[PDB]
Amino acid sequence: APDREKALELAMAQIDKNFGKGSVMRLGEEVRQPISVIPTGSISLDVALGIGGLPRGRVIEIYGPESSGKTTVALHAVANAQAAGGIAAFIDAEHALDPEYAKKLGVDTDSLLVSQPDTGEQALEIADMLVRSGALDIIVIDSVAALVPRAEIEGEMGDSHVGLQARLMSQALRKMTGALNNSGTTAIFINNLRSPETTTGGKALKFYASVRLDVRRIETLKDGTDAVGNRTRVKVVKNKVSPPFKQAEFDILYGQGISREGSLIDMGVEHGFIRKSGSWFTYEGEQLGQGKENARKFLLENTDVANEIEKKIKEKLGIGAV
Repeated sequence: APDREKALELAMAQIDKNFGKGSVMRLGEEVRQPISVIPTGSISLDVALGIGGLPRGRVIEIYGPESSGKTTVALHAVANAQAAGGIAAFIDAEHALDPEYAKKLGVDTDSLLVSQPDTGEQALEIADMLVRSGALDIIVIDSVAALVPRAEIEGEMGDSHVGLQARLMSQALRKMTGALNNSGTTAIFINNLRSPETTTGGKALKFYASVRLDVRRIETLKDGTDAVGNRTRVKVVKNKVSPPFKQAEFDILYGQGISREGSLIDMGVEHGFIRKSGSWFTYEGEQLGQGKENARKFLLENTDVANEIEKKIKEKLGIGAV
């Protein structure tokens, strides 16, 4: 009577229906559920997600050490959502945001909503109120660690030494998520790994997020013998709308955001559109230059190339079909 694949597909189906799509899936699976997404500003990270970017109406945690690029991604995500005529809101509690860099990544600052809360409670509550207005495409909370409870921001004591901040974020996500789904607003929580969890309240975030990114800094782009930028690496540790555990890498130059040409050169190579013999890069017989940089330059300048590549690369994988 037993046919494992028959008995298995049935199980899996019941599981997905009991808890949602993505409750369980084969890793080698190829999701054909083109959810609505927000381009991460990183082609590789957009493929790594399996859907083309951050899914909408979802909680997204972007954790990592300081300076790893978490914010840059976040900002790009906002820019892209704005271009699709979406409205964005930034719950600030670090007071770090630089709007100039913001615009450079293509963000329309003047039209951005910014709030700088008085307490963790407030910050989340202000965020929730905005969310259920269903007018937001995306909303970014700058620091999860900064959502310190009002009982601690105040002179409160060495007595009620509780786990307060943690449940402060648990009850907050418990009610915000639902709204977020109706609203279709993507919530990106920026988590700075520097309290006993990923930054105190990221203990629930681990369970409430449909997607979790592990941003990390891995290299320092040099070109010759000097500073040009840093290569970041992201790992999709959690993905409830596509097979998780995928990885992506991209360059972010000083004062610049995620380098397009960089991505192009990277993804072109592995995908054999751009042949990279040792040192020297070449595209369709054309001389790109030796050293990832000269290639980035070459591309940055010969915009007609690098556009056919983007094309070629965009085709092979897929950008908008269904």
